[PDB]
Amino acid sequence: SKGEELFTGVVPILVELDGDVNGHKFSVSGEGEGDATYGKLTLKFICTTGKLPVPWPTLVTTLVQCFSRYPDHMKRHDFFKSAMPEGYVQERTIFFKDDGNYKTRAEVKFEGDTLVNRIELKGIDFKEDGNILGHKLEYNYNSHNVYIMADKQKNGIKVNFKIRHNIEDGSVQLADHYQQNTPIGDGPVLLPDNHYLSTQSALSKDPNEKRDHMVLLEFVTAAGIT
Repeated sequence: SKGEELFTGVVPILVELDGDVNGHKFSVSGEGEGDATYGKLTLKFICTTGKLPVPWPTLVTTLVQCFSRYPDHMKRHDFFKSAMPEGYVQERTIFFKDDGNYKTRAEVKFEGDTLVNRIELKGIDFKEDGNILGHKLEYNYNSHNVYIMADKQKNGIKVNFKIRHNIEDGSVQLADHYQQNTPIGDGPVLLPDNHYLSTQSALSKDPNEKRDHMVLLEFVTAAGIT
C-alpha cells in the first residue's frame, strides 16, 4: 500500500533530540539508514552539546519502528508504515525502577526521501547517585520484545515492554516503557491485532571518533500472528 512502498529499499535516517534530565540539558544528532526488507537499522549518534549526561543505552528506545520487518502475512498489522509519509507522533513514559522517569514526544515522518525522527525528552526525579545519573550502566543492550495493540480511540496503537539495562555490578536496571503512537495525517492507517516486535541491538564505538557518541546496529521483526 501507500506507506509500505516507501520502505522497499534502503532509506536514509536522521534523528534529532533535545533533552533535559534533572536540569542537565543536552542534544543528540543521529544519521544512518534503515532497510525494512531486513528489519535492519544502522546509525551513529553524537552528543552535539558535549558530554551526554545519562548513559547512551538509556536513550536507545527513544532514538523509528517503521523499519521493522513485517512478514508478508502480517503486512496488514503494520501501523508504522501505513501512517507514512505524513507520519505519526510517538509518545512514551519510561519508568526506571527505583529512580526517575523519562517522558518523550517525537514526530516521525519523511522530509523528502529521508525518514526523520524529531524528539524532545524530559527526565525528572532521578537520583544523582543512581544508575543513570551515576553512569553505572554497561555499554550494551539485551534482546527484547515490544508488545503492540490497536488503540481505536486515537486511531493509533498502544505499546508496552520492559527493558533491562545491565548494571556494572552484574545487576539489572529495569526501565518500564509505556508508548502511544497516533497518526499525523488524517488518512487511513492499519490498526493491528495484538502482536510483537522481536528486537536485537549491538552498541559499538567509532575508533576514530573523539566526540561522545554511539554506533548502533539493530534488527527488528514483527511476530506473534499465525
